[PDB]
Amino acid sequence: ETLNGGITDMLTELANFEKNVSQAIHKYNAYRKAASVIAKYPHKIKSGAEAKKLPGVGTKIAEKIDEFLATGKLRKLEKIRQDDTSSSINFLTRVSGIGPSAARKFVDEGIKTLEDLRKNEDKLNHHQRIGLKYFGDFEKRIPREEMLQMQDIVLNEVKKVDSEYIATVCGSFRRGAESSGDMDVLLTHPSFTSESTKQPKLLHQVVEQLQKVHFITDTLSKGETKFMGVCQLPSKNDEKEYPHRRIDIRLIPKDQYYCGVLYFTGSDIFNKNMRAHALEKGFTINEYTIRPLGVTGVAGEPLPVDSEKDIFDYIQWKYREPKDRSE
DNA sequence: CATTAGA
DNA sequence: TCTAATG
Ligand SMILES: [Cr+3]
Ligand code: NA
Ligand code: NA
Repeated sequence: ETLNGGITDMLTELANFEKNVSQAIHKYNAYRKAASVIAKYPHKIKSGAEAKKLPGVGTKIAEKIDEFLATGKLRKLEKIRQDDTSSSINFLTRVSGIGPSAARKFVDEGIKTLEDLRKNEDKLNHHQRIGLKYFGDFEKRIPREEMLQMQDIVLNEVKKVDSEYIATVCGSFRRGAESSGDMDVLLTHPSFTSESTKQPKLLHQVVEQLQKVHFITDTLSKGETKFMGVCQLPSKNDEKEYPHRRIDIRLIPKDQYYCGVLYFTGSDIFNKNMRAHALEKGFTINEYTIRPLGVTGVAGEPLPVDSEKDIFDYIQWKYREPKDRSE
């Protein structure tokens, strides 16, 4: 956690670098299980060999470890960090829309900077177009103070279109969290469950509403179940406008909201921990349901959910307020 | 790990 | 169809 830290992080940087700048998934994979195992190691790694004894620790990695332990740096590391080319892919990548692949190509053609991106907007696709447009606002945190405002709006139109809509803004925001990155609104409706052959419009109607009133301003990607866009809080009485924000609304078969909700609420650990728990307690939990476990090793059969509760109950746990789902 | 764009 | 990018 801190005794193995430097090693891990160097490794992760290492790992990372392969995966993007280079097209080396394998090495990249190498760096991770290693960085994975060495992390759990109960003692201060003190030399490569020591490290080496470890499963996943090759001769190569070890060699790096020594040089890092011996000298507070790493060459390949300093050299990467420096390397303008790699620097660029690492950068371009920030654009929502851009990924490693396209990052390398942009470079290959010469677009290293944001500006280049500008002059060559032609070369970018609508997603990345919006990516480039709101570059700044995309990086910004979302003050819960605003979360309340957006959340507020979203609920109204939802209900305003059809009262049957249920809707939750999941994420850190649900978890209290002073700020959040993007807004996750979960959604469902009775008339839409497991079997009941969809009702696309379901999603569509709202998307239309929120836009209608100018909440949603940009569409990054709308599907029959997953809408992904840009929104922005009304700019009051001029002098202060709102930063354009990332937003995702997802349609759900009401017969699996809860789990889904539970799930997206997090945290990463609470889930996991909660998940591991249901196991002993003879169950299984995942993004959409909770099934009773069978001794034959495994088994099916989806239990019935009415609220975050039922689930809690099932595994016979103590209801954890979102606020406290932190771990 | 599943859902969308695009080509 | 597959291949990228988001989550
Ligand atoms: Cr989010
Ligand atoms: Na080994
Ligand atoms: Na990106």
